[PDB]
This record gives sequence, C-alpha cells and structure tokens, in this order.
Amino acid sequence: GSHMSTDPVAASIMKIYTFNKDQDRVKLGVDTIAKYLDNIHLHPEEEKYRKIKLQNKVFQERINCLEGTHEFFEAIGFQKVLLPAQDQEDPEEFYVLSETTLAQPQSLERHKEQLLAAE
Repeated sequence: GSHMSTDPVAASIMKIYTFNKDQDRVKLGVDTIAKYLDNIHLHPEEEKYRKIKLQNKVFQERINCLEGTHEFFEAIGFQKVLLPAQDQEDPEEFYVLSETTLAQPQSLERHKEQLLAAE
C-alpha cells in the first residue's frame, strides 16, 4: 500500500485481534470474509459474486457487532454504495469489490495473505 506507520489493512488486522479478545468472534469474522473472497477468487470470471449487502443476518450479528473488521473489508478494496432504486427512499448499502482493485488482483491476493499472516 502506501506503507509507513503500518498500511491500512494491516493496521485493521491488528486492531481486530487486540481490541477483541474473543477469538471466536474474530474467527467468525475471518470465516465470513475469507468465504466471500473465495467465490471471487476461485471463479474470477464470476464478477457477479462481488456484491455483499450490509443489511443481512451474518453481517449484522457478527461483522457489525465486531471490531474494525468492517474497515479491513473496505481497506482491501471494497466500497460501499447506496443502491440506484426507487423502491427504497433510504440508503440500502452494498459492499462491492471496486474496479480500483479489480485492475490489480495481486493486491487482493496480498490482502487475503495479510489476514492469514495474523501472527
């Protein structure tokens, strides 16, 4: 990344484990994120998987009730959007792996590496 004073994603991996002593929940975050990234990694042509709405049980009961696990997700290259619809006059947010990171798959690779290298 930019480096110096610890890169963002790396910095957020650190806060997650240090502030949240409950390793069950830390791992619950990791499981969910690694799983979401797996569908994108194993089938890179299926761009259709790179979509994660935040208003969902797995997110709300775990990642939303967790540490800077959310910051990690955005730091790996995801952006929040509010949907372009006319059914919902309120912001339904969606995490999407942004084109800025699509162009550099090696960065996503390092970001899943960083997360496992939580030693």
